[PDB]
Amino acid sequence: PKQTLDGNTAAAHVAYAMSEVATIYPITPSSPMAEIADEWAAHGRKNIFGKTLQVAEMQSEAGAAGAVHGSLAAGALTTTFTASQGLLLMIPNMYKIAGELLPCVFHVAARALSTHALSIFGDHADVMAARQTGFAMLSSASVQEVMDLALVAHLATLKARVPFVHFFDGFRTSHEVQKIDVIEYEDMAKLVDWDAIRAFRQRALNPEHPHQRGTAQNPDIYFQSREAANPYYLATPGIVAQVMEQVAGLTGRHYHLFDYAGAPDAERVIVSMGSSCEVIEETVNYLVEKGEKVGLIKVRLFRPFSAEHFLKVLPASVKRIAVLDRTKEPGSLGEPLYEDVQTVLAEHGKNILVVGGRYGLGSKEFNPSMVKAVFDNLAATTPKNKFTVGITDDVTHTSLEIKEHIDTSPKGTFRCKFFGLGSDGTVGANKNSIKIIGDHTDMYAQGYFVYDSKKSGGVTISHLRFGKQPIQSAYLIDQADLIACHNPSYVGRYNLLEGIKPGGIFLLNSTWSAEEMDSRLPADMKRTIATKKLKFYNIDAVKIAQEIGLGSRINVIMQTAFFKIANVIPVDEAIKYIKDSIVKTYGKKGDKILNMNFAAVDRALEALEEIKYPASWADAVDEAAATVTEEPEFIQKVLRPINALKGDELPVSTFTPDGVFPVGTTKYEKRGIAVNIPQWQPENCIQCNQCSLVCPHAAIRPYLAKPADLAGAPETFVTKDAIGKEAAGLKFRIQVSPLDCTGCGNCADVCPAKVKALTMVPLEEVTAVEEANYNFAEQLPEVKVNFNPATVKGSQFRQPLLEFSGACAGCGETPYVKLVTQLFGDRMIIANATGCSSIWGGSAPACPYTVNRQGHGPAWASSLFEDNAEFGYGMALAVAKRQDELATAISKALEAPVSAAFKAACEGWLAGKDDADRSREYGDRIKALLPGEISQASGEVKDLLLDIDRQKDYLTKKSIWIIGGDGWAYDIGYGGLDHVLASGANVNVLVLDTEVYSNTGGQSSKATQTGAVARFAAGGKFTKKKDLGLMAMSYGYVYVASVAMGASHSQLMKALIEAEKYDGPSLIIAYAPCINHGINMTYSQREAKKAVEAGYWPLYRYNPQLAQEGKNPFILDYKTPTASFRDFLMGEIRYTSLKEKAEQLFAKAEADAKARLEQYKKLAE
Amino acid sequence: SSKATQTGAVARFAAGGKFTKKKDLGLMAMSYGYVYVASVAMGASHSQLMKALIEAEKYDGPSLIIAYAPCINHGINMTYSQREAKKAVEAGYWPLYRYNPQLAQEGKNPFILDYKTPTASFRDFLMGEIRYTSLKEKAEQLFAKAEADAKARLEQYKKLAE
Ligand SMILES: CC(=O)c1sc(CCOP(=O)(O)OP(=O)(O)O)c(C)[n+]1Cc1cnc(C)nc1N
Ligand code: SF4
Ligand code: SF4
Ligand code: SF4
Ligand code: SF4
Ligand SMILES: [Mg+2]
Repeated sequence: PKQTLDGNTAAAHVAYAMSEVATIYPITPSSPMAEIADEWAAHGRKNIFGKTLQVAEMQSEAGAAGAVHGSLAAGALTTTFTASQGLLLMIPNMYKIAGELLPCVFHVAARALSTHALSIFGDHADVMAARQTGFAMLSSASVQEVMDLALVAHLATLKARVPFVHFFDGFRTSHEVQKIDVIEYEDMAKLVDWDAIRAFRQRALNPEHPHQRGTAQNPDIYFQSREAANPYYLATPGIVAQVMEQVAGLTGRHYHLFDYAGAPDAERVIVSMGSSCEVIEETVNYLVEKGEKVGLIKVRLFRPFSAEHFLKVLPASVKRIAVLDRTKEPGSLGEPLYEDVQTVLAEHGKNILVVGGRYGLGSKEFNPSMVKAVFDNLAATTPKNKFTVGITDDVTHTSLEIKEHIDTSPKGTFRCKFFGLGSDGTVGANKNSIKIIGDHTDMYAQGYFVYDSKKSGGVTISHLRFGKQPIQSAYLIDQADLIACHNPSYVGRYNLLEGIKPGGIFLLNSTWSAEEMDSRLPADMKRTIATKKLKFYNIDAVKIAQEIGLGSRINVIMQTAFFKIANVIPVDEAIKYIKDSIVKTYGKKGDKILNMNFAAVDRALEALEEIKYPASWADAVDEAAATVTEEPEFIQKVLRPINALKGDELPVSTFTPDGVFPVGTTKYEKRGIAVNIPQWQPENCIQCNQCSLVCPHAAIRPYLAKPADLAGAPETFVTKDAIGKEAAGLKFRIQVSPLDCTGCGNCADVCPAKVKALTMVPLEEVTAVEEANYNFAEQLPEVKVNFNPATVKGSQFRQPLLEFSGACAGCGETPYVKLVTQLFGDRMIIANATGCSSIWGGSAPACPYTVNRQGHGPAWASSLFEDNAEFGYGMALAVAKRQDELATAISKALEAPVSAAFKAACEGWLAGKDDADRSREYGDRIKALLPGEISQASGEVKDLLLDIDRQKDYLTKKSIWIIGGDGWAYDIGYGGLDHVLASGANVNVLVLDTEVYSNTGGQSSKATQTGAVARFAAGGKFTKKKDLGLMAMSYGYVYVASVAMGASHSQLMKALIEAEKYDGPSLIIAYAPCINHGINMTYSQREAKKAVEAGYWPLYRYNPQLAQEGKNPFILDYKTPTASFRDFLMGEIRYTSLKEKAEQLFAKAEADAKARLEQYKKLAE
Repeated sequence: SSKATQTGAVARFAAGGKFTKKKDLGLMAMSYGYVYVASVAMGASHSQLMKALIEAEKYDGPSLIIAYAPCINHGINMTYSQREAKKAVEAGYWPLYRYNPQLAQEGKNPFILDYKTPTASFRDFLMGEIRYTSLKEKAEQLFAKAEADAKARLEQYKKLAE
């Protein structure tokens, strides 16, 4: 049958049928494969063995690989899904699985490796790093090929005993939705070699016929024993060929080890692998029809590389070959596939000029215009070798010139682009539209979706194609027949109408009438609309959703408008499929919600109005651009073009060679995505600064100013007298940043005043006013205040050094980290684990960490997911070494002819170099005397002072902070975190516990509580939450504290300050509410208060320093809970979706909270 | 050196002796509550080892057995290898306990301390193995911390048994 799937689902479909066990661990973009396999097991889908697949989630990809090996050695057919850094951790086990000849299939959504920077996007870097493990490697070029070749891999591995890596391009294929022929499980089982499966069972470890495997061998037999597996590899190519013939007879689709396409007398041939083959074949068809003698060799079975099967498909007329590799091996003579082609042709004396290139690293676009550029390079007198395609390399001059733009799309293919907002329903609707057309027409359908790094309010661009011929266009849409914009704010911001065909369709969602079109649309846009004679349609979907009662959901409304004008299918048939899909989507909803979505379809059809524009629009002239502000070179040359969706145009000379970026760049974004912003009521405000404390984006802060500094203030900058003996004679004001606020509503909820001093007002009504207010507050001079930073009110007067990140609205993680920068940000270094905290904390080109007026701020670095603790541990050793080098140079200065005041500060620094305040005090004393002391010296004395001046950046003691998520701390990095805590080094570990893998969509973890439902835990987690804090207490010298900002502000302040001052390891586990819980982010702070008050989350502090003072180290900060336990669980969707078996799990959760509280009461006694 | 190496023991990668104390693997495994944990030493009690092995296999769940294994790297006469394990337990150097999760389901305390009162001298045991005598100024400072930590660990296991 025909279904619309993506590469991930197509792979999991085959993997589920052929496997008994599947040990998995989540990593983008391979995690959808394991997610859908777990759901099928939860609903009881049977494999070819009549059982449900057993899915086991491990602590890391290393643990998964070991489990695969053990499951295979004990007699169970097992598979797994991984990619990129996860595949690297499996490489050691892959050598064993290949060495022991165990049948196995790894499904890999090939993704770039983290080098100078992280990239979750697709290339072959990960697969190439395992090409020497002895695994076979099979490449799929399309979603249909993922379906077919996954079956080829699972069938061949049983026959050959050689394990297979079946890999496909990350995102470009794993997330591309296509209508494909799906193979039925019953048809697969008729092709399985059951004799081979039974033979695999006999090789299993069993006490009734025991054997020994994995021995240790001396030099006398090791070489021979390694060569004893040679026959199995020699026969593997022929086995895959015969298996490919089996699939061919079943499906009719013919695969070979290497496939050829193009002119039979071709002289220029490209050899490639993966999704690029689709783009190349599409281009080859276009060029061959135009008479060019070109061809393409698709590599399916990369390892073992069969010279016989490659030369069999190489036409004898080939004179020049260009090999394209989707990876980069720096310093290597060539990339892997290029070296193989060059080798095999040399071994057979073929006089063929071979040239290699690189393309598509990290999902770089690779379109037919580039393919012709590769072909044109073969036609030059001297073809450029070791080239790149898709970039402008103006440094090393390896890039090929994209001369002209060609359109190789087959005639009759429809092409659409959809500009949407984050989570507004656009992407989901397009997925539904593809399923509609694919299920009800003979047309092939394709969908690809471009997402943003910003988690909320980001831009999404959908690329859809439909045609009567198979869709090989594995690239973004170049010439669109229809363009839809679901957010009027994009009008004038992005080049929406780029490349639209003459006479195409432009669909806009806006409240603007035909007359307002003259004043609202920019001149360049009006010129394109008129010159290209576009059919311009408009619809006020927001007005419709308000009148119907759907709120602001416009997904159904805009989808109806699309089918009405696209003319892809009969309009009447489209309306039926939409309403039929509405029943499938809103059938479980109430009867009132069902008829509302029906009214959306009906009202949308009558509200869609075509805009008849005057022909004079073609002559419209742009308005005079304002005087541009002098921005930094990085902002002007890098950040602006990237945010303008033009980053692909930046040449190589734009970037640093080591992936280093400046700090404090998010303050230049000013996205202004909030629907509502807080308005401050000066008369109700008690000056508590809690609103600045809980803001997940630092968009609201208190400002102090002497009355003289308020001279040129606007009339709306209303202030009040400052409360407190420290701020006597000063003015006070709580000011919000309108363009940086997210509209989450946490600050309005936390305001404890009698009358609410913060009320959510719409942005557009107060945007002009609040902009001038914030611009004035930012230009206020620094104000020296003596408020105690240990209090909540006093701490918020310090400048936040973490601002305007890409975290979601109301995120529960960023308020913790923001507070740390306000206390110790002047002198801290951050080692941040991979995860959400690294995504909003370090996504190029914007950096949310900033500096104060002196230019000092946190230095931020992220290594890998599993090594974050040891990453920061190494930093501590180096910083200690850098302070040791300085202390040696200062001690030599004591014996030098220097000022007596200089010696006093130097001796004072040496005595207190390990104290934060004393080192800053005497360190700043040394800094003040340095410029004059150098001027008064000469000769060797000047050189001794110049060496101290070179190291003055290490006078102030540093504070190492290791920040990471619960998935890092509880699972993959726990072994490393355990080691760093036991060492006793002066490090501070901050665990942002969201109880899930938040970034990758919310998968199960050891931090997940009993009964909680998340991805990889469809039926709920049975085992209880692992107590990380209890294990760290077993050392006795590790400071452990459990905090929750929403529950107690004072308890969080005490634990953080005690943890930082403790000369030893400190562990802070903070509860961070997240959108993956399924709650209203408006009450994120309130949800943390209910969690502690109901006994769900404990608050304690384990102070080893109290043990040295003869006191009890364990202090329970909240002993008696007052709220109901079951009532807190029912307030979050992550527990209500389980409801049945839920009542059995809820009882275990309540009993564990009483036993955990009773366990803490015994330790406190 | 390992995390299992005790305080003051001299081994490769620990020329000056290991400062941090031995990681308590059994204590962390008991935090789950459903993991069977037992600490045994054959030279000390033949009957105690028999009970832990049979209880561990029959337990329908995870079991962790930490067994003291004398080694030539300790620097002892291997003729008294069994005797060295007896002297280790009798001096409070190695604990003998059994944490049975099945006892928790029966309303009883899961932790059973199999050796409550040590009878041998703790400092005297260290001088009988080469891996501790090779440190010999600062060595006497490390032995006092090791002996104080061993007494605090025994008082902790007596509190867990109640
Ligand atoms: C970014 C990326 O590739 C992420 S973020 C993440 C889990 C984050 O969950 P955590 O609880 O630790 O933090 P949180 O997001 O704040 O909830 C994974 C598994 N990955 C994939 C992954 C897998 N394995 C390895 C070695 N590296 C990475 N980056
Ligand atoms: S509404 Fe949310 S983002 Fe806006 S200022 Fe308040 S807390 Fe910050
Ligand atoms: S939370 Fe309310 S009372 Fe407190 S500073 Fe903010 S606006 Fe004023
Ligand atoms: S932790 Fe949750 S709320 Fe915060 S940015 Fe990540 S997904 Fe969004
Ligand atoms: S005594 Fe010998 S065999 Fe036994 S653990 Fe020590 S080195 Fe290994
Ligand atoms: Mg998390």
